[PDB]
Amino acid sequence: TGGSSKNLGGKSPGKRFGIKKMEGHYVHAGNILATQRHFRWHPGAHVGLGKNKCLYALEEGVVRYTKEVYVPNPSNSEAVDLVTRLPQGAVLYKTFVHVVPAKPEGTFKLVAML
RNA sequence: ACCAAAGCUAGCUCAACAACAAAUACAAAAAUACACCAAAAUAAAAUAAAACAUUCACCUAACAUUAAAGUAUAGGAGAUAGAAAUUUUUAUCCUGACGCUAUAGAGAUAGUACCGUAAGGGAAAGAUGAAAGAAUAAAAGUAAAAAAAAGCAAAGAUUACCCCUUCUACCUUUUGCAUAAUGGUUUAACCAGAAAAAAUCUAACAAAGAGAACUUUAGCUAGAUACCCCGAAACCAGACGAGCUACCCAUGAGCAGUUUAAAAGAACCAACUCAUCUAUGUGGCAAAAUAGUGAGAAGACUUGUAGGUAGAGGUGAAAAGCCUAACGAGCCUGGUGAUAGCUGGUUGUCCGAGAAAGAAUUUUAGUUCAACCUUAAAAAUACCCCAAAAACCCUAAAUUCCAAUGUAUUUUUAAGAGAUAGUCUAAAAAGGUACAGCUUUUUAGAAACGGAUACAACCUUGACUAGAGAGUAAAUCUUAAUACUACCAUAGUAGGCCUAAAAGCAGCCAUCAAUUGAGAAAGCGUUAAAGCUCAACAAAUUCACCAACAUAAUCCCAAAAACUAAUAACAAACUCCUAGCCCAAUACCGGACUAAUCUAUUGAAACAUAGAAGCAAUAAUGUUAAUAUGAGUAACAAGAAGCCUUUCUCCUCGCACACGCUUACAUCAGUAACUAAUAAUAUACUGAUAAUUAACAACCAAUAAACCAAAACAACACUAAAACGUUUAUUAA
RNA sequence: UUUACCAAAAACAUCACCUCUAGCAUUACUAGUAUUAGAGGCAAUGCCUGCCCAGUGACAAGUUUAACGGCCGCGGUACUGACCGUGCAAAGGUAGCAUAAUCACUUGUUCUCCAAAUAAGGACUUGUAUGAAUGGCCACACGAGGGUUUUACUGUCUCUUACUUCCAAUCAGUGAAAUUAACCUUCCCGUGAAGAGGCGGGAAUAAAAAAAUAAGACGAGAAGACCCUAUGGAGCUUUAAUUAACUAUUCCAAAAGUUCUUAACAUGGACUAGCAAUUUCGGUUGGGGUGACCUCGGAGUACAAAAAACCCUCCGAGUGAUUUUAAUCUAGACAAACCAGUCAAAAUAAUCACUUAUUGAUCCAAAAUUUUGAUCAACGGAACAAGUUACCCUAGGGAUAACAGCGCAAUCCUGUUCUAGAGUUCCUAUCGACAAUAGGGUUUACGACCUCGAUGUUGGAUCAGGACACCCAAAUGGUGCAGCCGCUAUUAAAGGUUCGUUUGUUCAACGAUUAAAGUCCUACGUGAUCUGAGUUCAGACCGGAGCAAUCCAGGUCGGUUUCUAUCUAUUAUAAAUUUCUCCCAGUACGAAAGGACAAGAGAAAUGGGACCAACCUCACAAACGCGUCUCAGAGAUAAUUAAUGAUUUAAUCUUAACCUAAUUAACUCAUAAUAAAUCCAGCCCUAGAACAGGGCACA
Ligand SMILES: [Mg+2]
Ligand SMILES: [Mg+2]
Ligand SMILES: [Mg+2]
Ligand SMILES: [Mg+2]
Ligand SMILES: [Mg+2]
Ligand SMILES: [Mg+2]
Ligand SMILES: [Mg+2]
Ligand SMILES: [Mg+2]
Ligand SMILES: [Mg+2]
Ligand SMILES: [Mg+2]
Ligand SMILES: [Mg+2]
Ligand SMILES: [Mg+2]
Ligand SMILES: [Mg+2]
Ligand SMILES: [Mg+2]
Ligand SMILES: [Mg+2]
Ligand SMILES: [Mg+2]
Ligand SMILES: [Mg+2]
Ligand SMILES: [Mg+2]
Ligand SMILES: [Mg+2]
Ligand SMILES: [Mg+2]
Ligand SMILES: [Mg+2]
Ligand SMILES: [Mg+2]
Ligand SMILES: [Mg+2]
Ligand SMILES: [Mg+2]
Ligand SMILES: [Mg+2]
Ligand SMILES: [Mg+2]
Ligand SMILES: [Mg+2]
Ligand SMILES: [Mg+2]
Ligand SMILES: [Mg+2]
Ligand SMILES: [Mg+2]
Ligand SMILES: [Mg+2]
Ligand SMILES: [Mg+2]
Ligand SMILES: [Mg+2]
Ligand SMILES: [Mg+2]
Ligand SMILES: [Mg+2]
Ligand SMILES: [Mg+2]
Ligand SMILES: [Mg+2]
Ligand SMILES: [Mg+2]
Ligand SMILES: [Mg+2]
Ligand SMILES: [Mg+2]
Ligand SMILES: [Mg+2]
Ligand SMILES: [Mg+2]
Ligand SMILES: [Mg+2]
Ligand SMILES: [Mg+2]
Ligand SMILES: [Mg+2]
Ligand SMILES: [Mg+2]
Ligand SMILES: [Mg+2]
Ligand SMILES: [Mg+2]
Ligand SMILES: [Mg+2]
Ligand SMILES: [Mg+2]
Ligand SMILES: [Mg+2]
Ligand SMILES: [Mg+2]
Ligand SMILES: [Mg+2]
Ligand SMILES: [Mg+2]
Ligand SMILES: [Mg+2]
Ligand SMILES: [Mg+2]
Ligand SMILES: [Mg+2]
Ligand SMILES: [Mg+2]
Ligand SMILES: [Mg+2]
Ligand SMILES: [Mg+2]
Ligand SMILES: [Mg+2]
Ligand SMILES: [Mg+2]
Ligand SMILES: [Mg+2]
Ligand SMILES: [Mg+2]
Ligand SMILES: [Mg+2]
Ligand SMILES: [Mg+2]
Ligand SMILES: [Mg+2]
Ligand SMILES: [Mg+2]
Ligand SMILES: [Mg+2]
Ligand SMILES: [Mg+2]
Ligand SMILES: [Mg+2]
Ligand SMILES: [Mg+2]
Ligand SMILES: [Mg+2]
Ligand SMILES: [Mg+2]
Ligand SMILES: [Mg+2]
Ligand SMILES: [Mg+2]
Ligand SMILES: [Mg+2]
Ligand SMILES: [Mg+2]
Ligand SMILES: [Mg+2]
Ligand SMILES: [Mg+2]
Ligand SMILES: [Mg+2]
Ligand SMILES: [Mg+2]
Ligand SMILES: [Mg+2]
Ligand SMILES: [Mg+2]
Ligand SMILES: [Mg+2]
Ligand SMILES: [Mg+2]
Ligand SMILES: [Mg+2]
Ligand SMILES: [Mg+2]
Ligand SMILES: [Mg+2]
Ligand SMILES: [Mg+2]
Ligand SMILES: [Mg+2]
Ligand SMILES: [Mg+2]
Ligand SMILES: [Mg+2]
Ligand SMILES: [Mg+2]
Ligand SMILES: [Mg+2]
Ligand SMILES: [Mg+2]
Ligand SMILES: [Mg+2]
Ligand SMILES: [Mg+2]
Ligand SMILES: [Mg+2]
Ligand SMILES: [Mg+2]
Ligand SMILES: [Mg+2]
Ligand SMILES: [Mg+2]
Ligand SMILES: [Mg+2]
Ligand SMILES: [Mg+2]
Ligand SMILES: [Mg+2]
Ligand SMILES: [Mg+2]
Ligand SMILES: [Mg+2]
Ligand SMILES: [Mg+2]
Ligand SMILES: [Mg+2]
Ligand SMILES: [Mg+2]
Ligand SMILES: [Mg+2]
Ligand SMILES: [Mg+2]
Ligand SMILES: [Mg+2]
Ligand SMILES: [Mg+2]
Ligand SMILES: [Mg+2]
Ligand SMILES: [Mg+2]
Ligand SMILES: [Mg+2]
Ligand SMILES: [Mg+2]
Ligand SMILES: [Mg+2]
Ligand SMILES: [Mg+2]
Ligand SMILES: [Mg+2]
Repeated sequence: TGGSSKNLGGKSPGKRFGIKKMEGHYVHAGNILATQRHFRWHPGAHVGLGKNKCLYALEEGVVRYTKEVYVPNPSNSEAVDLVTRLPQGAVLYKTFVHVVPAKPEGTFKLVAML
């Protein structure tokens, strides 16, 4: 009996998208925080956005997650319109990641007393 | 008590040093007549490359030894292969043995018996003593000594052998084996893990270490720790084979009768040749037969002796036939311990810890990485883990991540393997038939010697060794199902409407109104009527209603049971108790001891410290020897009587030669045991002695020349055109 | 003439007929010379041999089929199509013959042949897959070829029998073989790696010999010839991929001479062929083949961190479109077996197309100053290799098929529950759509769980064990049952359940009968009892498919069936069944036409048990059938009919009493067999394999 199943190429590995660090994790500058294919979490304070929508930590610190108000860039039109048609009482919210800096910025050392 | 058992020698390993005489290549072993001689062309493949085409060390040569160096180079630049320049080396003498004892060591008492036509293969065995010029009772198997209901053959035990009670042979192989999967009759003797790069361990000397060349940021140098056995079909080179069979070339030989003018690939039918059909036979009488029955039988006929063609070939009236009792390609010896991701085997004891499949792959019967894990080391946190936190429409069980806290685990570093062919149970889903002892993933569990009788996965429990102590755990199998009863029945009016009729009761409309009470009717009934009951009083009594489901093939499947009181009792490897040497296991990996040899010193009767190894067989359809079982079974043979070679009774491959065998033949003697498949006695066993006598048969000249004229009862012919010598001359001991 | 040893044939050869290739001398052919000699085809004779040079050949562009090989559509029209249109071809299958030793349908149609024929012969005949030297068609004569009829003959058979001889069993000699874990070696039903002498629950059971029979020990023999798998082999064939030697060819050099030639040898490099070499023939797969797929990404499966399978369900990619040319160097990271993949601060000075996928490692090649090279798509990639094997071989596997078992029950098979409907009226006498719920385990499948160091597989023969979902016989309910037949339903397994023609056949048709000529299971019972016609190896044709080798669950002809029994098992008690007659009574029953049971007498037949006076077989005094004899009481109940009679004062056979009654098969048992303990040497026997048993006083 002809057993042809017409479907092809279901097979891909998973991309291991997801959250790499968790709230209250210590982080060094450069660590990737989470990696996603669509924006699930947006970059907050001290979190840089990679061209593939990676989130990495800019400072040395503690990673925090947050629900905050979303005010799209006036250059990006779709989001501008989505913001436009809302009923007059409602604001948009999203989830952000943050780094909270640990090390102080610097120190004043006494080099020489002349 | 038989059968058996034991010796220590014959000789071997490895290494230093350095009886002529005759006869013979005629068909070897034969004194002697005319010739010829003599010759040479790369090694290939098996195998590595996980296939296979280029390529694959060693295999011929010498060159040795310490180095340069596994370096320069050469390679489907893969596998692997691999120099030189230049360097080093003191003499002989000084022989032996941590080499084997008769399944070893030579194959050897022998290249012999024997097996092959031939090249070639190739065994087995000996044991007393000074003297034979003296005559231990320990393997299996059996005997002494048949066997008495029952059941992996034992164990717990008992006064007692049984009788009771408790237990699925062992290996290998698998997901899982009592399996009705493989292996083995039993005994003995043989019969299977080898390497030192990196590492660890123990020592030397140390900024150096090594008895030369090298390596060095604690290193070097030395020791010690390591990696099997048996199997193809094949492929390549060189020999040997045509005494079988295939086909040829020589030289011979058969074919009677009967029929026909006939030797005409004609008839009939013997000898002779084939092999049709059936039955016997099947470890046979026979590695292809016998009995009957059949085909051909002067021809493409059968058959004897002697040549020839040889495997990359020959031969073939093609059957891929035949070429020496296996031919899709002979046999033998080499290559050759060919190569097997594939079976099958792999030998002492006792302890520690212990594994289930993520990737790639001519890969899915295999490897190599990760993860888990084992053995050492260094460290610091590891599991558990409350808020807090992880997405956008709907979205359960739950994950991820972390302090406290309960515990001791986890990570790194250095070495290593196996494993990577899983099963079921619960849960979430797919596919299929909302089927599988079905298949495919994800999360858990399990693989008791206790329960579910029996039992791999379910349930109770985790583990040692003794006790003729205790407490408990899971669990023994129960549960049910019934009835319907009075008495009575007139009215408009067969209401309209339809319709053959239509009268409650074919369908539409209406649902009215007498009686105290009876529907313009819920059933059947009739063509329509007619007729039966239900609803309505009257008389009474009232208690219910939610009903159930045939069978399989050897022979039903503990026996039984309503009851003396139960939060019983009885029940494990669990847990107490009394003592300890103090807690399971396949692959793989760590440790501690020791059996038997030999060598160093001890030891003296069995030895104890070391060093060494041919270092330990219950399993390979293992090898050899010997024993059983089947089994005293299958099967084998001699015509009668006498006075002992004389008569009888029956059936018919007989005497010579050729080839081939070699004393098997003849006489006398002996036969306990060897040969005869048994006896008697002897042509076939043993000893001694003899024997076949040449006129038959073998051996036995050349060169010239004449000669066209078949055998066939041979007159003469036929087509297919036929084997064979006389005579003359020249010389011939 | 052939497969010495499974096939003597239709296979091969062969007279004859045709194609090719050759013009010549010392070893073949050949001491030959084209009427000859070599390669072949096809098979006498007779009548024939159609059309086709486009492919591949082969020859010396052209030529060739008695070379390899081919020889059609589509529709329109007088049920058909002589005609018609248009298309493609190198030509369009003709003369014959025909259901065939010719794919299937298919047991074609019909006649003859028989009581009956899937056989045989004759016809028709599109054979859509005949067909003319890979020969087509008739015909003598011949086949140990295949098929069919008749005569005749008979032990083939109805349906067996007697007697001899070899074996045979007892005595005496001699004395093997495969095989064997150990066995102190039962039966049943369960269980279990799915078929138990060993497990569980029950049964049964002094001990050993000899003789028999073959159900079991997945019996004994051969490390399965089937199947699949090894990066195992080999033989065969070509368009597989790489290509020598050789034999021939053609050419250029060389060599000799000429001013362009080659006599025979003969070397270097080519070419073109023949013969010929070396090596392979990927993988997944609910066995393999055929089919399909092999890398890369989005969804689902996989619901909320990651991961996550299938020959799972669905969509995509092997690049475009631009402009703005999207740079160096280095912290920290994700991911990850490895290889590859990803983000990215500081320091110096690409976008849109769901956007995610648009891609290939080393080595080796070309390039310039630096870099580009693949349906390597089997996508972690061998620098370059296909077909076959039924002539096959080895290593393995029950890791995986075919047989059988087991699981499951889609399909199949028996019931019930529900009434629409049929049945004129009437659901359920006889049935019954759409549907519900239980069962059975034989079918075709599906799984791959035991077996590949063998569990030998279809149909018969013989002998049967069992189920009951009764085909007969036996009791009964209902009827759209007057009676006779019937049609349905309930209870009953002791006994039965035929002989033929055609097929290998179970099935099926058909002839003739029977009381009936059941449906099943038992390894589709039964091959250490038998038979192999069939499937299923080697030979061979004929369609077809391939260029071939070979091949098609397509036909046809032919073709080895081995075991001496160790163990378990087993090796004779009886106590009938069925017809058909004759009667009754031509009566009961119906308007008549047709027409019964029950009771009672007879005959047979079959099955048990025996026996020879006759007959028949008989050369023994016996054995034997074709001949003769003899065959049973009582008790029980199943389904169903009735009486008294309560719960419930009527009723009511009652899963209420008490007695009851009527009625099958089994199954019991009356009755029958056997049944005196020990002398046994001999010798007789109607008794016997041995041992046992009966006789041996007359007479
Ligand atoms: Mg996906
Ligand atoms: Mg995946
Ligand atoms: Mg190789
Ligand atoms: Mg190998
Ligand atoms: Mg190979
Ligand atoms: Mg070599
Ligand atoms: Mg020796
Ligand atoms: Mg000899
Ligand atoms: Mg003994
Ligand atoms: Mg016992
Ligand atoms: Mg078991
Ligand atoms: Mg074994
Ligand atoms: Mg298995
Ligand atoms: Mg079994
Ligand atoms: Mg077996
Ligand atoms: Mg096996
Ligand atoms: Mg055996
Ligand atoms: Mg070392
Ligand atoms: Mg050190
Ligand atoms: Mg080779
Ligand atoms: Mg090879
Ligand atoms: Mg010869
Ligand atoms: Mg000869
Ligand atoms: Mg004659
Ligand atoms: Mg003749
Ligand atoms: Mg005869
Ligand atoms: Mg004859
Ligand atoms: Mg004849
Ligand atoms: Mg011949
Ligand atoms: Mg042939
Ligand atoms: Mg053949
Ligand atoms: Mg031979
Ligand atoms: Mg080997
Ligand atoms: Mg590959
Ligand atoms: Mg493999
Ligand atoms: Mg923590
Ligand atoms: Mg498997
Ligand atoms: Mg594997
Ligand atoms: Mg079950
Ligand atoms: Mg698990
Ligand atoms: Mg138990
Ligand atoms: Mg304990
Ligand atoms: Mg009225
Ligand atoms: Mg009223
Ligand atoms: Mg206890
Ligand atoms: Mg342990
Ligand atoms: Mg040893
Ligand atoms: Mg031993
Ligand atoms: Mg054997
Ligand atoms: Mg052994
Ligand atoms: Mg014996
Ligand atoms: Mg016997
Ligand atoms: Mg005998
Ligand atoms: Mg005799
Ligand atoms: Mg002689
Ligand atoms: Mg003798
Ligand atoms: Mg012959
Ligand atoms: Mg033969
Ligand atoms: Mg024959
Ligand atoms: Mg012929
Ligand atoms: Mg000619
Ligand atoms: Mg002809
Ligand atoms: Mg023609
Ligand atoms: Mg025609
Ligand atoms: Mg046909
Ligand atoms: Mg044709
Ligand atoms: Mg032709
Ligand atoms: Mg033809
Ligand atoms: Mg003739
Ligand atoms: Mg003939
Ligand atoms: Mg004939
Ligand atoms: Mg005897
Ligand atoms: Mg017994
Ligand atoms: Mg079972
Ligand atoms: Mg059983
Ligand atoms: Mg006997
Ligand atoms: Mg038997
Ligand atoms: Mg057994
Ligand atoms: Mg059997
Ligand atoms: Mg095998
Ligand atoms: Mg193969
Ligand atoms: Mg191969
Ligand atoms: Mg080669
Ligand atoms: Mg393939
Ligand atoms: Mg495959
Ligand atoms: Mg398949
Ligand atoms: Mg399957
Ligand atoms: Mg395919
Ligand atoms: Mg920057
Ligand atoms: Mg390239
Ligand atoms: Mg591949
Ligand atoms: Mg791949
Ligand atoms: Mg990949
Ligand atoms: Mg054939
Ligand atoms: Mg084999
Ligand atoms: Mg299996
Ligand atoms: Mg079977
Ligand atoms: Mg099956
Ligand atoms: Mg079975
Ligand atoms: Mg069922
Ligand atoms: Mg099924
Ligand atoms: Mg499976
Ligand atoms: Mg098998
Ligand atoms: Mg066996
Ligand atoms: Mg029967
Ligand atoms: Mg019944
Ligand atoms: Mg019966
Ligand atoms: Mg059968
Ligand atoms: Mg059979
Ligand atoms: Mg049998
Ligand atoms: Mg053909
Ligand atoms: Mg025949
Ligand atoms: Mg046949
Ligand atoms: Mg037989
Ligand atoms: Mg016996
Ligand atoms: Mg027998
Ligand atoms: Mg009788
Ligand atoms: Mg009453
Ligand atoms: Mg009454
Ligand atoms: Mg009795
Ligand atoms: Mg007596």
